[PDB]
This record gives sequence, C-alpha cells and structure tokens, in this order.
Amino acid sequence: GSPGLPSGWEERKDAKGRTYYVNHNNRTTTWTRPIM
Repeated sequence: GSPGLPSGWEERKDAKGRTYYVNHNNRTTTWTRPIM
C-alpha cells in the first residue's frame, strides 16, 4: 500500500499502469494525490 492517503482514500489501477485514487469515504474518484 501507499502511505500518505487520508483515512478513506484508496489507490487503484486501471490495469494499464494508470494509478488513480478512489476515496470510499467521500465516494470520489480522483486522478491526483490527495492532500486531505
């Protein structure tokens, strides 16, 4: 896993290398490193 993501944020991949951040607590799909 990757440290730095807030409580609720999760990182995933689109299988094709692309790493996106999916927050389950806020139901967000973010292509960006979460700052909060």
